[PDB]
Amino acid sequence: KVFGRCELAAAMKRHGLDNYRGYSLGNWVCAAKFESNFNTQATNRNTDGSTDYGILQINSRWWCNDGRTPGSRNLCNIPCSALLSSDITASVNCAKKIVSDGNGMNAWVAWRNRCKGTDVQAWIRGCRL
Repeated sequence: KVFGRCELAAAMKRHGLDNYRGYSLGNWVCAAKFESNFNTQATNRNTDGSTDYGILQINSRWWCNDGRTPGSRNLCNIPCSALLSSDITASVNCAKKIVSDGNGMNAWVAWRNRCKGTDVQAWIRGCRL
């Protein structure tokens, strides 16, 4: 599935991301935008053998198990394939664990590069939330 900006915003709200660990909804939408372009199916292969999965490009070395990643930790306790659903639940559940880990949203490179310090509220303006 490719989410629309406002559709995603509403899903993320319903899943309790608004202000989670001090990050307003706009942060999350912004991250999704630069990470996956709002695509639930996005995958990216890395030099270390790991793959980033789904709308929040969650990495197979630390977070989910794809069975082909050396040094896997599976800290979210999920198969990576569950991160490619049309339903964002799994991804949100894992993301809540990631952000609670100590580096906040610095875990998302695209967030750090492109969202942090900007008017992230732009991402939710025009939406019926």
